[PDB]
Amino acid sequence: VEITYGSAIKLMHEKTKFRLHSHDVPYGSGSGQQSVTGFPGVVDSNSYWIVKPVPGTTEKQGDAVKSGATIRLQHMKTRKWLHSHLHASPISGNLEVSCFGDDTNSDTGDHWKLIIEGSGKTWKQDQRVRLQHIDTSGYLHSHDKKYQRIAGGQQEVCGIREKKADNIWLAAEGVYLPLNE
Repeated sequence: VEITYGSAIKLMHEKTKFRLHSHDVPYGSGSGQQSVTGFPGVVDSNSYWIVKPVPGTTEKQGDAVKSGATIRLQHMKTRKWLHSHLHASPISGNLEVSCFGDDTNSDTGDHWKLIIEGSGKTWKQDQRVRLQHIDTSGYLHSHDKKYQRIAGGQQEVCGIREKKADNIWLAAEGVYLPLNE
C-alpha cells in the first residue's frame, strides 16, 4: 500500500468516484493544451499516471512519497504532465487543469503538493489526500459537471482555492514499486 516514486496509480475523486483521466485531445479555449477529465469506467489505460519527483532532487524511484512532497503526475499513455495555470476551465470558469509538455518539456506548472488529510506521513492507497498546485495554489478539484458532445458523461476537472469535499482524492488500482526500505 505504500506509494513510491515510479509507481503507476489511478486517482479517484472521493465524492463522485470518477477517475483522473487524459487523452489525445485539446481544450478548445483557455490554454488550448491537452484536456483532463473525470472518467467513470474501471477499464481505461488513459486513467494511469506515474508518480514522479521534481528533476532537481534526492527523491528516487522506490522512495515513499511524503506528506508535503512536491510531485509530478505523468500520464502514462501520452507522456504529458498534470498541469495548471491561470486559464479558465471550460465549464465552471475555475482554474484550468491540463496535460502539458512531454518527456523533454516540463516546468514548475507541473508541480503539485501532496497533502495527506490525516496524520499519515507517507502516501498510501485509499488514504484521503489533496493535491495543491504549487504555482496557483489551486486544489485539484472535480464535481458532477459533465461534458456532453465530445467526451460526454466525463466530468470537468479544475482547480479551486478552498478545501472542500469535492477536492479530496484517493490513490487506487496502483502498481507500487518496492520500498527502498
